Amino acid sequence: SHGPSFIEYNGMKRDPLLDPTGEPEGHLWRADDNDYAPNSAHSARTNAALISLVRNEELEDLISTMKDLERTWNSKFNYPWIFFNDKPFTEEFKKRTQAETKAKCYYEQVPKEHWDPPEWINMELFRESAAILTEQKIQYSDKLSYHQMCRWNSGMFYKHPALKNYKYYWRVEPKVQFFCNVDYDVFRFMEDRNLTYGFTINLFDDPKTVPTLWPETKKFLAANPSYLSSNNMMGWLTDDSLRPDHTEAANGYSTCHFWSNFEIGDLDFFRGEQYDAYFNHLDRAGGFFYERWGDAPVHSIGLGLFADAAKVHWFRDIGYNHIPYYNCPNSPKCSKCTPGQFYAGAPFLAKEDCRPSYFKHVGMH
Ligand SMILES: Nc1nc2c(ncn2[C@@H]2O[C@H](COP(=O)(O)OP(=O)(O)O)[C@@H](O)[C@H]2O)c(=O)[nH]1
Ligand SMILES: [Mn+2]
Ligand code: NA
Ligand code: NA
Repeated sequence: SHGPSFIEYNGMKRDPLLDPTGEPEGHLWRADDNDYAPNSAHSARTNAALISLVRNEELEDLISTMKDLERTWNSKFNYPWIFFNDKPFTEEFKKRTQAETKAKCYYEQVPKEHWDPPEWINMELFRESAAILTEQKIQYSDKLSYHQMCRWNSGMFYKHPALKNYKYYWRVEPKVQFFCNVDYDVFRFMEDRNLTYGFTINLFDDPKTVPTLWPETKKFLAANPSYLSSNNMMGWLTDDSLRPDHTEAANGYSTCHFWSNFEIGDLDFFRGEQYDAYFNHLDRAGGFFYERWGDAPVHSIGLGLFADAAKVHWFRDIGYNHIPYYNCPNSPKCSKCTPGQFYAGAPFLAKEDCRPSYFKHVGMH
């Protein structure tokens, strides 16, 4: 039912999001019988934050997103917002953001050492490969800042001092929508089940952004054979049954990834020996700059090799949109999205859904 449709892979045959979609099983922490007051010193909140790497110029789009996340979820639970930026935030940014939430807002700068390219990266080599990707890649002109952002999300956010006493994060981007009321504490849902990571959307990537990522990953694994987990996602990571030309073009990696603009995650996974050694290996290989390795494929590969796949969760009940893709469940808690409609735009977008592979090789849990 959740298998691939062919006409040429053409997306999912029958989207599970069409099924009546409710809450996960087990105990859930509710706002109506706990202390989730925004300024309570004895609240039911665990050590978690809503986080966002964002620019001053994206303020209006950030505010739209905050309104959705607050209305659907955080107005009841009042977890803090922590904003990150390589540059200082304006006073207008601080005032407008704090006005949209009863929770505490924090405003952090990314340190130069977590943002600047490392000393070993040759900037002339960067510029040469960037010019080629600019020429080849659809609706894409290269920016150094994009590479710095990918590297920051891949290896640096979990090392920021502001997050030292936090264990869980919910990553948020500007200009995204949330469609469904969520009536349980998602962070304590994660914590009580020892979950590592949560996603809403699962996509193919552009192989041109990651051609040596899998080769470099295999090198890392050969040097560290004890790191591979037993409940791993090798089948999903190496799948070639849906779009074999992607897997060939990315030299053994399917290119499928959790779409990282949305993430609910355990910071201590990424801080761990295995993942962080993987990041440092990739950092020294140079592909964050000489290629355009996204944090999504890097997170996805790291999770798929080093996490317990049983501890990765599809948040099917969180209605979500970052242009042009959707996770819209069939639930009376949702409005303003079409259940099971994966994309908005041209029909060639349908083939970008990788869930039929993920659900086959890993599952729908
Ligand atoms: N502070 C800062 N944030 C950035 C920069 N580049 C990207 N971002 C943020 O990183 C996330 C991803 O960037 P975005 O432009 O949405 O890329 P896309 O979602 O892949 O198109 C968003 O939350 C952006 O606000 C940057 O140079 N500085
Ligand atoms: Mn974005
Ligand atoms: Na309450
Ligand atoms: Na281009």
